Amino acid sequence: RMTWNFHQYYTNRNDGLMGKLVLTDEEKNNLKALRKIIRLRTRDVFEEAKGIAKAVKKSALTFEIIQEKVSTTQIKHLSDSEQREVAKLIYEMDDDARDEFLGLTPRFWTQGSFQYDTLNRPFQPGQEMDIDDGTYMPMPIKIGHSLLILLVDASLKSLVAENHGWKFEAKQTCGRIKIEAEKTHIDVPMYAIPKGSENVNLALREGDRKWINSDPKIVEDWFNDSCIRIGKHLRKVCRFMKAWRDAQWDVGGPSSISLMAATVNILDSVAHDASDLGETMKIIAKHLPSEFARGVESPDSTDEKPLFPPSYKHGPREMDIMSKLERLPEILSSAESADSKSEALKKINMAFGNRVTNSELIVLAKA
Ligand SMILES: Nc1nc2c(ncn2[C@@H]2O[C@H](COP(=O)(O)OP(=O)(O)OP(=O)(O)O)C[C@H]2O)c(=O)[nH]1
Ligand SMILES: [Mg+2]
Ligand SMILES: [Mg+2]
Ligand code: NA
Repeated sequence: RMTWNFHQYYTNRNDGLMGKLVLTDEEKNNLKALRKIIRLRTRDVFEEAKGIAKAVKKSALTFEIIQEKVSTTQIKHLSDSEQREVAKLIYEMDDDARDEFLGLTPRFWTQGSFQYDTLNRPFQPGQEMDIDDGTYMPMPIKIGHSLLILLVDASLKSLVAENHGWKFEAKQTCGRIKIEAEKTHIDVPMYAIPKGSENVNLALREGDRKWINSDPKIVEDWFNDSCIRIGKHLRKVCRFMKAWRDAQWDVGGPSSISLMAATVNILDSVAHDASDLGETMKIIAKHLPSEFARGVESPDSTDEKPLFPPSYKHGPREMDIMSKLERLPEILSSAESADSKSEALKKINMAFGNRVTNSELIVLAKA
């Protein structure tokens, strides 16, 4: 009969969960500003390296002179051996390769939650907002993997040198600048593309494969198609599931993309009503454990691994994730049946953290 309704608690843009999660325009503009700085520097580093290559096209300069030239650019912020390597790579280029490099101008495209608007304000101390800004290198389906990575690293490392409180982190799939004071990091995955999703190649930092075909547009188009198909509330509930994950784990938990994929599957196959996103979240929560136990398939069919493994592959971390997923619909049910508004709030905040504090967003209802 009587039940607490949480639709405002979730959706209210003043001080409900959407209000707590969505970045303000100032914050978004700050991120855009950070993105521009990184893009400009990467553009500049490539122009600088191209200037050296241009000089070598004109005259077959000695190795020591090429090295000296490298030392005057932003590449000076790489290690000595890495500078030697860039100089050696420029020295060793054949005419064809050098011409291709002289024709290369990096392009950029943001992928991930800043692009499709699911980027949440961070919650726990230590957690950071993420901007995924890819750099793209148009090439014949002729510039080498090593040189390209060194130049993008030169870019990021040169900014890290100039800015107090910025730090560089090498990842398998990107370079990363972390800005702890701003609770932000920017990831720069690097792609080779033709000068056709099959030809978008993501550079890998280590291993048996230098490249793998992984077009971020596949996920972006899948998600935006899903939003059109299911409704705008898809973005809201994905934000909320990510907020749940940030509240349950300081570090770790299921990936954002696994939560998106499982949520889309559920909302495509189970009736729900966007006029009550509290019920919609309860419905999602009821079905997530089965989605995750069987393994969460990627929306990109070319991915070699699922986004979350099936339960026969579970270790302590996946077991912990299954446990918290199993608890979530119980938390939501108990909040619905709580004795008072204040207890309803206390209970639902055990799912999403103590972010929403306004118990007037919770209203007595019937269901
Ligand atoms: N095909 C594929 N793409 C991935 C995978 N992981 C990340 N990506 C691509 O990178 C994009 C950004 O990934 P994330 O930073 O992990 O997710 P997000 O949507 O930005 O969420 P968050 O706000 O937590 O950063 C999404 C997708 O295009 C994956 O496992 N497979
Ligand atoms: Mg991201
Ligand atoms: Mg990232
Ligand atoms: Na939980």
